Amino acid sequence: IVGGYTCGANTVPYQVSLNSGYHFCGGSLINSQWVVSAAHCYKSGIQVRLGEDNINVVEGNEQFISASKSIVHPSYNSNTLNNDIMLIKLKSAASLNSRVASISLPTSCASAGTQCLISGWGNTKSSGTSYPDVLKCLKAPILSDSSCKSAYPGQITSNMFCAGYLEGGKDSCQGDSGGPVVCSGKLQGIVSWGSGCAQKNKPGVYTKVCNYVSWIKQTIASN
Ligand SMILES: NCc1cccc(-n2cccc2)c1
Ligand SMILES: [Ca+2]
Repeated sequence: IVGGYTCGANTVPYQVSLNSGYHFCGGSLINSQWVVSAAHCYKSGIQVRLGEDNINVVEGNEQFISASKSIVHPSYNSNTLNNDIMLIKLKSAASLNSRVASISLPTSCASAGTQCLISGWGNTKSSGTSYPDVLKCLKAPILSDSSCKSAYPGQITSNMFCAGYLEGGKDSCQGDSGGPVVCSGKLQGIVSWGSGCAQKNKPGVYTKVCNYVSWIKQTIASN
């Protein structure tokens, strides 16, 4: 997250870190057994880390649970990033508490202008590279479809939305992918892509989670 703030330990209790020897992507806990992330984050051998603040130090609220399976969306295209969503099942259920909690799925799609909280452990600089160890947060609005399309001609599908600031300065970034965009207490987005970070006229692009609720629920119901 570029241009954000330190969230505070365990203030974003549905945020998980995906670890394969190291943090590589975020995710969102949606019930005790399942995490939502980005399909472009798929790999084998994922360990889900819950209850994290400083991802380099054991601080006492973590739960580390290996994935028993990953399910990438049936229509994910890694060239266009259309349908950039996957589900990850935990080998055992998380212990839910005030610091490890699931985020409800939306009932309807959020509108442009709605305020959202975007979070992750990604790079904090537009130019060059500095990772944070503690979780970062950014409040940002959803942008109109028309401005998202004008920002990225030929590349915004009906499964994507933009959020952030056309002026630049404040955006998600590398290492935040797969993490949450929460608006009015529901998961509306997944950190997906953009062109650099925090550049003028290049806001972040997010998977539109409200399009996937019926796939999510029916996949969980049979896996
Ligand atoms: N600024 C949005 C965004 C989201 C997620 C990743 C990236 N990114 C990856 C490499 C460089 C930037 C950007
Ligand atoms: Ca930790």
